[PDB]
Amino acid sequence: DDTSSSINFLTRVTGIGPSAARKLVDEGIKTLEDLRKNEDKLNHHQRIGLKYFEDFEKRIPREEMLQMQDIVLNEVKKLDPEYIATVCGSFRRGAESSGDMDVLLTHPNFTSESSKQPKLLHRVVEQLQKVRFITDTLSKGETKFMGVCQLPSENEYPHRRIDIRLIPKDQYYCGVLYFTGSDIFNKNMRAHALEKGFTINEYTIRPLGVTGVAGEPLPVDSEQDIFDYIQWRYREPKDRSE
Ligand SMILES: [Mn+2]
Repeated sequence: DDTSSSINFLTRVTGIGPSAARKLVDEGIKTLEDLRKNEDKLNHHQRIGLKYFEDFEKRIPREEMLQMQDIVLNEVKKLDPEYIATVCGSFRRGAESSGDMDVLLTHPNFTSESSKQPKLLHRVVEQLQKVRFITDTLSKGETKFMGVCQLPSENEYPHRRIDIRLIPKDQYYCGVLYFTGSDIFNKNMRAHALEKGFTINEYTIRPLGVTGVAGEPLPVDSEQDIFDYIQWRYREPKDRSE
């Protein structure tokens, strides 16, 4: 009803999940100002999302996304040029406007074998905060940071969501691809791959075998390599709609 209408609104809040939205309703929380008068029942996450609800509603225009990409890119370099950083998502794909900033990151020091180098990620983030770019944090793991950011006003920009993922270097390309999408693109590709006797996921590419249940990840030093495994011409990001 006009109330379910409430669970619907809430959920429109980054952090506000359903079961998470649900309870707040049993607490008498329905509208937003309801929320502002009730930070205390909210986590840090939900809290931030509420804090920026509006801005979060806006799309990011590629002119913006661009500068955003320059900043993140030139900072990560100054820390350690052995650092690899790829802004994925629809934008990578030429998209005109984007929802958020999805940053993929890796380092030679870090591989799927190590599995423990928080500092690697942390470091960058820190660097950005210092820069005044990242502005808040919703969540922050050893391998994945999710937060807020904002272009440097010279006078002001909205706050954009931004994500960072630390990927082991030997799994990174499968990753860029995967995070590059579209979803169809991926679906089709995984479908083809299958024909070719290959299994693909956001992490690896693995030859199959009898009965089908098989694997043993092949080496990937670039996206191209994937296309090569399954011997398909290489599609640049743009021609990736499907
Ligand atoms: Mn994202």
